[PDB]
Amino acid sequence: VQPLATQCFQLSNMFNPQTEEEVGWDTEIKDDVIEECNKHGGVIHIYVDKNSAQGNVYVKCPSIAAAIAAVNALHGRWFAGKMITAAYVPLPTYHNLFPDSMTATQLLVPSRR
Repeated sequence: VQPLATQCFQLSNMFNPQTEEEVGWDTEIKDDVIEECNKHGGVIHIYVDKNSAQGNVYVKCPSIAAAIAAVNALHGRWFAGKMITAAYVPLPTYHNLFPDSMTATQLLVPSRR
């Protein structure tokens, strides 16, 4: 919505409310946005929630530069019969919700796509 290039964003189409029937299913959806973010500028935090209304996820980078290119790549894709979107978070509120993920000194890596 607004010119707030923050180091964080949320997707809205990565799983469905009736499509989980293994345990461990976050690992792949997590791996996927790890690819995208890595190919741009890396990412130091991921949270795939599972009880979202519009498939929301929560991702955080070391630097707005990574966020810029990552969001720019992510929104406008097609999931399996949906449009991918992302939006940026309000940093001055996000930093209060994740008082710990602020310090995240460790770029994650994938396991398997």
